[PDB]
Amino acid sequence: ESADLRALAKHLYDSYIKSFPLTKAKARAILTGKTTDKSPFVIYDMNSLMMGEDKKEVAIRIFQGCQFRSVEAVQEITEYAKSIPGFVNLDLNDQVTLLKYGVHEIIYTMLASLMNKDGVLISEGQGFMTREFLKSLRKPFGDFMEPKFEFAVKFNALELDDSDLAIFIAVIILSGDRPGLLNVKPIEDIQDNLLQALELQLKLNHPESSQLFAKLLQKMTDLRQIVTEHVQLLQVIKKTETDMSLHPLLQEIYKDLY
Amino acid sequence: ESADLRALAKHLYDSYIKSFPLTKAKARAILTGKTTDKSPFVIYDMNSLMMGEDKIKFKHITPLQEVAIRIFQGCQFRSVEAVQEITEYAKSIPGFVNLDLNDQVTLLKYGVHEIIYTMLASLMNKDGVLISEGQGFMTREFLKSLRKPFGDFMEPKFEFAVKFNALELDDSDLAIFIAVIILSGDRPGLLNVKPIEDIQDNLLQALELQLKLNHPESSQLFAKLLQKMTDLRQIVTEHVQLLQVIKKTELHPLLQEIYKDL
Ligand SMILES: O=S(=O)(Nc1ccc(Sc2nc3cc(Cl)ccc3s2)c(Cl)c1)c1ccc(C(F)(F)F)cc1Cl
Ligand SMILES: O=S(=O)(Nc1ccc(Sc2nc3cc(Cl)ccc3s2)c(Cl)c1)c1ccc(C(F)(F)F)cc1Cl
Ligand SMILES: O=S(=O)(Nc1ccc(Sc2nc3cc(Cl)ccc3s2)c(Cl)c1)c1ccc(C(F)(F)F)cc1Cl
Repeated sequence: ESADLRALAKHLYDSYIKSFPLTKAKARAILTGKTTDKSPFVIYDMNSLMMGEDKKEVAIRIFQGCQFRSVEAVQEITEYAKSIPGFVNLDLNDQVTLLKYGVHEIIYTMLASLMNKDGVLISEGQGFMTREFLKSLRKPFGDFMEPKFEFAVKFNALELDDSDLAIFIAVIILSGDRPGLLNVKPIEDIQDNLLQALELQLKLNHPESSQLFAKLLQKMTDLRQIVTEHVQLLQVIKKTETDMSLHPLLQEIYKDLY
Repeated sequence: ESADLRALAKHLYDSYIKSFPLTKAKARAILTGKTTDKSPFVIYDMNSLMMGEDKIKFKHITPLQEVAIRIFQGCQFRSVEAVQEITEYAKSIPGFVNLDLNDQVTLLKYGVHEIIYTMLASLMNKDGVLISEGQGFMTREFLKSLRKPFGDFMEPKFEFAVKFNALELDDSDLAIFIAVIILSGDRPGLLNVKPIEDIQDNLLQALELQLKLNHPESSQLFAKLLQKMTDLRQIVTEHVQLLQVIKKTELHPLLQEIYKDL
């Protein structure tokens, strides 16, 4: 059945490339040292932030940035989702349910690709905001990304590439344990096919990294935690920033995440 | 090597049997009614609680002196007994005692909760849980009928158990699974993660070979099981959220010293 699980991985890797413009391979090239052609502008203080304003207050504008991009992220993830075999064939309501709870877990997973212990790529790689600058922002804004860094650091630790992430992302989506799913069996039969394909994929692409499959699935707790904490932070600004205004798409996702 | 993995499983199984008298197989015999042994006193409401208190041994796990509070205390006591059993089982996991003394303390401090509810699932069915070595059976509704916040404590655990038992795992599977949980190299404060994750790998291969041979008809049981580790961490986190609600809205100092964790 290998031929089937390998062909499946092959298909997901393909859709993943067609759905996500900024892959890990590209982010790493910019973060390592291809440079010259891909060299990023860095923001580490209010000074450079201003000089880099060519690519409300500061914290609010940076936040406004994230939301717009997440919205964009949701769009891509939705597109990738309809490519996972069996997904569009499931009950419409559950498709929506899988997306509402899968989106943030996937966003921070892929966001790890653009991070390193020191910062994160922004504006499609055009820029790079240091971890410290972000942390100096007035709270609760300065407390938004730190947990993501902690996660990204431990997660990138696995040294996964895009083809692995392709399947892993698929697995996060087809989670039968989401709140409200009407039909759980059908969703789980798909995941069993994905988890299977992931394990094989991880054993073939990383023949030296022992129990990578088991180590990867264990990162789910970190994702869930980061997501919950995020949802909390959103509440604070929801009360302290009554003129914030959230995108409707994000408003629907945050509906019951608290 | 396959012979080593098969050996480690048997070893952990024998060790598990020694550390835990009330096995899952035996627990299921009592539940399904398929046993010649005395049926457990059922606690379905207050009246029966005060009733079967004698044979239920609720006087031995409770101070000299209301219900909700008293059942909660019973839980703590059984939990502490569990910790010791888990702690002795740890010693039997190859390499465990050879680790830094601090990491052992750490692995156990953060591991016991996950393992308690995992094992507790072996004494539960959709309607309730076996108690006191099987001499009792407290129903799910009675616990849920308890006043707030106490009635919110066990419900989450039932939802988990019902899904967990669907995996139809046996004591031989559970043994390796438990060990896997204890040897988690991602616990806060570990000083030397290398040897710890090295042991988990061994336990993970042993667990996977064990699942494949004992559950051939079950695809990805291994993966599915690993996912349950996520459900457990969730259950422990919520648990703490409820506990804090207690410490805030609540005694004997010396007694609290025994139950200063669980
Ligand atoms: O909780 S956040 O970490 N969310 C958040 C949301 C979207 C993006 S952008 C972003 N870019 C990509 C690119 C790819 Cl290829 C995949 C996923 C993403 S997510 C970023 Cl960098 C952060 C966050 C950090 C800092 C702030 C602020 F600076 F405003 F305080 C707000 C948020 Cl929401
Ligand atoms: O994709 S983003 O590059 N969008 C984004 C959105 C607004 C501003 S701030 C900004 N403020 C001004 C003010 C003037 Cl008068 C002119 C130009 C600009 S650009 C910045 Cl620096 C970035 C981005 C940056 C940083 C993060 C995060 F902080 F989360 F890491 C996320 C994103 Cl999406
Ligand atoms: O998080 S818990 O699910 N852990 C937990 C820990 C040990 C046992 S065993 C247990 N054995 C006995 C025996 C007697 Cl005679 C009386 C009460 C109990 S509770 C059980 Cl059933 C649950 C829990 C459930 C319910 C309550 C309370 F009823 F107080 F609300 C508290 C906890 Cl901690």
